[PDB]
Amino acid sequence: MMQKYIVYGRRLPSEKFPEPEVFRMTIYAPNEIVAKSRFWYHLKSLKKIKRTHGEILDCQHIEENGDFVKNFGVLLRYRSRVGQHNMYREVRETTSARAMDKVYSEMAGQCRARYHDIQIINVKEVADEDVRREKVAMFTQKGVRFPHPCPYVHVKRAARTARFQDRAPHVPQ
RNA sequence: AGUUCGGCCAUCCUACGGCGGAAACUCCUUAACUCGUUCCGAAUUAAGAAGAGAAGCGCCGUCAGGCCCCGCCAGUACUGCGAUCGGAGACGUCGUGGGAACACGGGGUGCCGAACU
Repeated sequence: MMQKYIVYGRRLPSEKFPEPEVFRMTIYAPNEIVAKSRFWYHLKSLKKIKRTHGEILDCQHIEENGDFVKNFGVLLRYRSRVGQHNMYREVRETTSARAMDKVYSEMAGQCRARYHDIQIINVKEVADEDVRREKVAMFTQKGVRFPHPCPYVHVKRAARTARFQDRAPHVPQ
């Protein structure tokens, strides 16, 4: 469950730099405290400005719409147990904040990489004609059909309350 | 502009070329006296005033060596505190604080104080 934030920051004005340059970044985080932490994390590494020498001008939460389905491409770098690697991933979602949740869960389940081990380089929306991965592509077509992937779950779920039954229920398909 | 006496002790040092002296400082001339050199008036002591910018000295120059300031190196190397974070270990990572060095690039190259001329 992520949100998306726009954060503004600047180094405190000095005598030889009365009006320092301002920097803007886009952050996905579960709350604004984490958002500011990550902002300072990147500003220290890229611009040599620490939290102690700078100030945050504004952390504004932005809510998307979320009606149709879009294809998102995510470029990231993560550190494993043997160094660092780049990675491109494709996700299908209604919002960019919801796509980040899917990406993070997939990275946790498949690569064993946690939130603070990952750096999101860029997030963009991709057209149906320039999809790179086969799953998203096969779901972008028209008139796509398939049977229910796990109909046993409905029958299993109802047996938890009705412990003893007079016949074995069938699985409709 | 110069000399005597100083403060801080290279932005003031070292090498090599060049410019200058009216006054000043200096180099210079002599060995009766004074004092002097393991031997030597070289040094030093005493007594002078024919010469001189050739040195010392003051100033200028050098894609100069050195010395000094700023940047970059680099939020890198290293590190204080917290973590049932990863790993068989060796070691690494995250959060929260501090933060270099060499190298390289650009520029610079004595002021201050008291007395006399």
